[PDB]
Amino acid sequence: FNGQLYNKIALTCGMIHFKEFFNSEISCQGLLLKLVMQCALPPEFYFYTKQVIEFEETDIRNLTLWERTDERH
DNA sequence: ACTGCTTTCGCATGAACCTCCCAACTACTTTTCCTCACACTTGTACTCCA
Repeated sequence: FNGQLYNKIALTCGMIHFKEFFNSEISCQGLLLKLVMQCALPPEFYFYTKQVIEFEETDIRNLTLWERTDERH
């Protein structure tokens, strides 16, 4: 609950370095094809979101998977 | 004097206790595991007042 699945991933990418050995590349195209069909919206929002993504993004691709072995906070 | 008062004795073989523990199911602890949002600063935003 409430990022307990997420904070362990943050503790997992940090303790064992999934970063800098593997590819921490979240294929966001394979994620939002679901979210179109979850609530049955027209497929323009698949690309309407994409340019909102590609406007506000450091390094256009690759929403970064995060690593944390730093502390428990 | 004499009673009561004893004392051995028996047709032959076959055979014919009790308290505490371990019960049964209740309840009220143990044995260390994981999972984090909380205190003061500080840096960065968009105001300020001289």
